Amino acid sequence: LQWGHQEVPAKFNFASDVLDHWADMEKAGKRPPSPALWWVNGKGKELMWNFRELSENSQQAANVLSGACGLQRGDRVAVVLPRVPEWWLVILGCIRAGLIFMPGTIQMKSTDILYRLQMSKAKAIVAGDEVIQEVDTVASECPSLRIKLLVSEKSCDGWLNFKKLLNEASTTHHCVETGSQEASAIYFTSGTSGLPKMAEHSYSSLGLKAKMDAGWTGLQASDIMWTISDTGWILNILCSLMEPWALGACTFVHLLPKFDPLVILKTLSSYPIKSMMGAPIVYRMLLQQDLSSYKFPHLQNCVTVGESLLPETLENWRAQTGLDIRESYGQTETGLTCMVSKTMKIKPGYMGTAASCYDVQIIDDKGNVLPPGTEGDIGIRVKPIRPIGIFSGYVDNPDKTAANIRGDFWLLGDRGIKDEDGYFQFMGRADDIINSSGYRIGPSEVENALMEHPAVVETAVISSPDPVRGEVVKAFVVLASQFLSHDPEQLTKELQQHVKSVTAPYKYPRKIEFVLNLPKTVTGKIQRAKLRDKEWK
Amino acid sequence: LQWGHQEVPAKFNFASDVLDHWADMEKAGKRPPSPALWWVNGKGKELMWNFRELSENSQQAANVLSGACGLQRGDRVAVVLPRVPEWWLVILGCIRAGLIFMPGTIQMKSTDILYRLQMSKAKAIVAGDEVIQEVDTVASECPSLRIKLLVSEKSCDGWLNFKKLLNEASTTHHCVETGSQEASAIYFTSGTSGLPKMAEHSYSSLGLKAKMDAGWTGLQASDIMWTISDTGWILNILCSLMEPWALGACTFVHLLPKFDPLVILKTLSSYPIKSMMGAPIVYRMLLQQDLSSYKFPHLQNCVTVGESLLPETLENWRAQTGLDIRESYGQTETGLTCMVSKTMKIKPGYMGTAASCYDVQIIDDKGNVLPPGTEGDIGIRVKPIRPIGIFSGYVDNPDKTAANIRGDFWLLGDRGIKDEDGYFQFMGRADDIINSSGYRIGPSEVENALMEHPAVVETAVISSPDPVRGEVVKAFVVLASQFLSHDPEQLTKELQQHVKSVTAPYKYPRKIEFVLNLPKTVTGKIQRAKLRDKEWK
Amino acid sequence: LQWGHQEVPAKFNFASDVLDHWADMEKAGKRPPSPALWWVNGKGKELMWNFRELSENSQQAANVLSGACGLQRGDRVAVVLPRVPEWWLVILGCIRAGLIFMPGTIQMKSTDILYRLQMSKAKAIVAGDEVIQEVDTVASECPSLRIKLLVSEKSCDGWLNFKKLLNEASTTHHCVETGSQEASAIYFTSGTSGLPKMAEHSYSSLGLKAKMDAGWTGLQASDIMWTISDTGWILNILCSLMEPWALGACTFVHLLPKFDPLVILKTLSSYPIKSMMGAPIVYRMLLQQDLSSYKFPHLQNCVTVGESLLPETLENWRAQTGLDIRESYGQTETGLTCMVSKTMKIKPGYMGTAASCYDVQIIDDKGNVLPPGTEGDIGIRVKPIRPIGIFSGYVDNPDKTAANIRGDFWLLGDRGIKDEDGYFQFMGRADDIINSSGYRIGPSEVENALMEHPAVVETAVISSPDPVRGEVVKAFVVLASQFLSHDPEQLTKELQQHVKSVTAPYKYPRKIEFVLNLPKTVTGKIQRAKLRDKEWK
Ligand SMILES: [Cl-]
Ligand SMILES: [Cl-]
Ligand SMILES: [Cl-]
Ligand SMILES: [Cl-]
Ligand SMILES: [Cl-]
Ligand SMILES: [Cl-]
Ligand SMILES: [Cl-]
Ligand SMILES: [Cl-]
Ligand SMILES: [Cl-]
Ligand SMILES: [Cl-]
Ligand SMILES: [Cl-]
Ligand SMILES: [Cl-]
Ligand SMILES: [Mg+2]
Ligand SMILES: [Mg+2]
Ligand SMILES: [Mg+2]
Repeated sequence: LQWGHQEVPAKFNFASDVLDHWADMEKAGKRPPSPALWWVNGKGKELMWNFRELSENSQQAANVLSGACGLQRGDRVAVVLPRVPEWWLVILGCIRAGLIFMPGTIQMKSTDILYRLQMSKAKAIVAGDEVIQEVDTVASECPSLRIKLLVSEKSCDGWLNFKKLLNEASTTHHCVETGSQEASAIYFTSGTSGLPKMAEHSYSSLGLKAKMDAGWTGLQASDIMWTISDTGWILNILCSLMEPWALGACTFVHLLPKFDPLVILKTLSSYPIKSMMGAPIVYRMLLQQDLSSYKFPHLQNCVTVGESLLPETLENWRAQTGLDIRESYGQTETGLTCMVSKTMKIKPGYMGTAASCYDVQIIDDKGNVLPPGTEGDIGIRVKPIRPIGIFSGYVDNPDKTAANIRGDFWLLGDRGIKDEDGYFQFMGRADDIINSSGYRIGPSEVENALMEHPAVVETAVISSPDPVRGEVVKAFVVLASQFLSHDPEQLTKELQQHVKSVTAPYKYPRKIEFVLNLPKTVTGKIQRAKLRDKEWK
Repeated sequence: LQWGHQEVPAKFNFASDVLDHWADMEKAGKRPPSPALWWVNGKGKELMWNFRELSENSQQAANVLSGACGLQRGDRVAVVLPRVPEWWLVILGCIRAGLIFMPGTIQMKSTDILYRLQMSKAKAIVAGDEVIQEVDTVASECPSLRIKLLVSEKSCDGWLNFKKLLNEASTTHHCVETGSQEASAIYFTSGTSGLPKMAEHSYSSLGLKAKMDAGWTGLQASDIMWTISDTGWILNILCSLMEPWALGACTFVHLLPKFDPLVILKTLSSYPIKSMMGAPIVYRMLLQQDLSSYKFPHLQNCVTVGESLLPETLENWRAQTGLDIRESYGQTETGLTCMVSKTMKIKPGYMGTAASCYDVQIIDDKGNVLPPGTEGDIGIRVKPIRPIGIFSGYVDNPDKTAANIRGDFWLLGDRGIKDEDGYFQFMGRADDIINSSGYRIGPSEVENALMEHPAVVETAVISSPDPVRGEVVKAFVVLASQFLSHDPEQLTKELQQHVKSVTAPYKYPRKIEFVLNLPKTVTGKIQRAKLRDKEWK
Repeated sequence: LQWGHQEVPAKFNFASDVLDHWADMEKAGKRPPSPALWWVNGKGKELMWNFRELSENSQQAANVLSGACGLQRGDRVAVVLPRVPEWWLVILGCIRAGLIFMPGTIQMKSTDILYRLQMSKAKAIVAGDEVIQEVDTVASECPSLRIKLLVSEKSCDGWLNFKKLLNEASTTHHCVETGSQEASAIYFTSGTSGLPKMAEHSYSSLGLKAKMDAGWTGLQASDIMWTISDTGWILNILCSLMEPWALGACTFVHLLPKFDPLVILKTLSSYPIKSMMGAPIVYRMLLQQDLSSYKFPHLQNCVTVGESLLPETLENWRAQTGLDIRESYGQTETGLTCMVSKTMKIKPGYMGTAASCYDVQIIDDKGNVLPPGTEGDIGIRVKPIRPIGIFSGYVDNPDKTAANIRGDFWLLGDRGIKDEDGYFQFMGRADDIINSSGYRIGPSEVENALMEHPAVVETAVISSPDPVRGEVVKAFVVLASQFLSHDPEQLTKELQQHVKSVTAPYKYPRKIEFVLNLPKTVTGKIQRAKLRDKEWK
């Protein structure tokens, strides 16, 4: 592999190279104790760590994982937690202990969990009260799974008490001398067909890339950033963790147990958050609140990712707050790929210019660069030199990795147009992936869930336009002859509840259309593009 | 004149006959919007026109020239611009408006400009920031000069703002019904003695000739060609403009502000350029770069003109890239005269066979055809029928035109040998013209510059062999007795700087030899041939 | 793996980094054309390459391999050639083309070859007339084997003509940008039990290690070295190739078709060889010749490896020639491990001090360092940092690699004592490996060969002391009851011929003892140590 070769130091570790620099600055008296992590639950509990405390407590976390739990360098650890401090501590702990962290959403059902534990052959899971039961439904079928660590006020037979072990642990752990290319994280990522793939990131593709992008958000050393994210998304590691800590800035975490926009607004108004990051829906939701009542003159930087930002949202936000929203763009495999930086003119409807050292282009069917103003596929040049930030590949599936390289370019799977200044406009997914709010949904995940129901003999799942949410999961369902006599509204509701019971509810089909047939290729494949084309005007 | 008579239609215009065919194909839906002009500055700005846009924008250009500027059919327009899109637009505009365009290099000094404006009696000049000051030094002495159009981000008192007028102009202009033999361009061309002559080309000698040669380069309709040229050279009109547009292909333009070979290499590697054209120096420079690092597997056709291609350059290029270089040959008066086409065997050291409908021969002192393997003068048969592509003659100087006809043959002024297959080998200039890289230098231009200095009482300028550049300008200088005590290296440097200050720097004498005398004919002419003979071994 | 981590540049390639430096020095005029390879056949043919010619001709070799043969980066190439220039060219060619070369001896029989081709899944073999027939006996059973390249004056159906393709090939090849840790060579190496393992070396463990040791032999830039070696031994790559070429010195190769000591002596006397390297047997053989008749006052450096140098050989050599022999020590996995350098006092019976950056120690059963004067196992410290020069591991067998690490130390498998100055004395093999002259013999290889014969129902192969050769292969053979009536001298001769017919003849048992039984552990293993102990007094 020319792919494995990069322009990187032999060794890199975000914890020892970045976080412990700040800890050492404090200890040496060269910087005052500076807030690193500020967590609130919105019910009167708050916690704050400075960089020395964060380093000490994450060293304890690494001692729990490597010492009490006996996990060894290279072991894979599923992490499925709400927005609690232990998420940040445990990730840092894995980084310190040379363990591969694998974040997932607390929305996951038992089948989602079993798929991931079996595929990854995880040695450990760190979970909270939200998924303990779902984990225990399937853990017996996971022969590799040896450690269950629970983050909770409760104890549970079979699970180790993370919070108790952390307090018992030493605040000294010797950071593993991890290699730049060594596996650090696995993120499961949905595909255009089939079930989620394991996208492997290295110590450098996450942490060195973040160190190089540090400040892209407008954030500075003495500021506070609030990234609003599910802890399972790669957004959480890149923006909630690595962006602020590369700068020695504070990251702000609200438990946000119900995603309540009035709570978000009161939080912005009551805490001195200078920068925020959330998906476009966050800003859309906030705009439906009374912004006149909860001012936030301390807020300066508003960034977004995950779905295209409507010029209308941008307009309304500027009108109600006086602030810009600066769009960014990326995927799990590539991290931050394009963005509008704090010094760039904003062009409504465009998501900015190439990030970092990426050579991002619009390319043709042959993999050749197209001129400005021509629609094609968005790619990043990865040959002959793979830039810092691109993932290591799909785990156990180098053919899938190679499949997505066209000529010298990694394909994002998005259509786009580049203007005369190099700014990109998103022109839609080039494949069958569905983007519902932040979430990336593979149609086979949803089709499979539906097919389990006895009513469904065939189904195609596509994206569908929505006025409030933008894009939703829609299912075309062919019924067993027996269910033709059933009330469609009743059966739709039943099918939706079924999908929500069996897989993470964010994937459920908000729209179901019953049909007698679905269009087929001569190989018998459903023509989703054809259905999507009709569906979107 | 039997000379004026040709086998041509009564009317021809490249813009209406060729360019607007492609524009109309797009508009009619018979061809998809196809790239015509793709310009980059190498700092992140790119612009592309399709054939409809190119036609619209050049119609605007013609409206600026004929409408806002009041220029009338037959008016002569000096064009002195860098490699910016407005060069292509303005030339097309002149073609549309039946205006005689007269390109020159941005390397020109005020004296060069005044000579050309006064000789031509130009009504207009189109210039950029590179020469505005030089133009303004002398414009008051040019009574015919009425319009100064500046292509710039700046405005300047006395100059019309081309870019602003173009945007204000209509995209509809009715193309002048120009005659086949009507003057379209004047190119100033250096002579063996004296100062540059005005070589007049017609609508047909440029555009119909190009239409007939279309594809000689190997270029096809859906390809991109990069011709690397000074915009003042006739090479730019024939290969950067007319060759690709006769085919409906895209022409690629890089500003290339510094002629940086690493920039050329990165450009070849990063853009899907299928054909390239440059003088041999371009390929020589590229060969000194790391071609292993910047591959260009999309490149298929490499053509050259302007200086003889060393078999060594040909060899090295094939070794490092796997590609041939196909040589071509021509002069300002004749356009493309010989070449190696894409289907011809390459014979190293030969420049191919007669182009187009040219009867190219080696001829004797009487104007008779010589057998293969005999050195003589290269000529094109122009009587009794002057072939399409030969210029109309030297403006105001029909005696100079006639002087260069020997029997039935136009003399190229080069020596050559023709082989058994009709392939020509260049055997050197037959006169005192100096060829330094692409540039054709008349010795009187350089001698005159030198004589202006008080040290120089006599001088002869000849070509001299050079290992790196091939051929250079050398001056023999007889000193005023007063300067005999001066340090020669100091005075050489001073004389070189003087020549560079007074005339386009490409002509400067890279070598100066101080001598006490120069050999004279009985008419008192310096014997340059004698000096050149000694100089070249 | 902390093992994979090293203090090395990301990229290394001996050909581009070392050899092409010397080639470029010549081309740039900064060094005169300097001999690189001087080959003689001892019948009046000689050939010499300078560094430019060596680079050109090896670039041709790389073009044969990658171009004509279509071999791709990472493909494995068996090389089985006599001492001809094409060995050096082909190895360099593989290095340039990022191909894994796998040298073996021309003494190999068809079964030896099939084992290696099947184990390695080689895509190609480069062979000469010595093994073509043996290769063709088994090549059909090697589904991965696609290319057979023959180095010969003859052509053979099925084999490509290497010498013809090389001459047809371009002298320009763009060196692959190989990684420091990327596989460069596989050497098959015998084990204490079972059949030979694949020892993988990297671009850096061979070439960067050699660059760092360059000159250990006493060799300088303007000298000639003669390494006397089978081309299959790692000695050939480290000392015949990399040591002289790291220095810009000449390597001298004599075909030496019969290993004739009078030929070696006449060669030393007739050519200005300043340094020589051979196994102790070379010097022993030379000492039986008339050194008074063939003086070599130009010879300055005599080095040895492969078997312990008797103080008697050292003494006799000094007495007859006035020269020292400087001992070195290493194995396939470790390269040059200890040696007596040109500035070190020679202590008869000791093999010098740790090479390069190796921390070489005598260690106990726990892996702890022992004091001077205590016998233990020779080890190299490989944790936490594996030094440059240690191989990458056994291919497909990381458990075998790990098996030989005791604590933080790679085990050489030799016993030794270290003196107060750090000099090591060899105290014998710690396992069942047999060292006969240069050759390392695994007993299972020989036992297996013998067991194929119907007379042999059981056998143990051990080392045995020999006055002339030092150590020989001895077989204990238990006979089938049917062969008890056979003449032992006849049957011994027959068994020896059998072993020589089926496997490389260097392994054959020079001594056979017929016995009625062999001592067994409670697991039923033959106690070879017990037999060897009795055998050696
Ligand atoms: Cl909105
Ligand atoms: Cl406001
Ligand atoms: Cl997701
Ligand atoms: Cl590139
Ligand atoms: Cl050259
Ligand atoms: Cl090539
Ligand atoms: Cl005729
Ligand atoms: Cl010119
Ligand atoms: Cl001896
Ligand atoms: Cl002696
Ligand atoms: Cl140590
Ligand atoms: Cl061996
Ligand atoms: Mg069903
Ligand atoms: Mg003068
Ligand atoms: Mg037997």
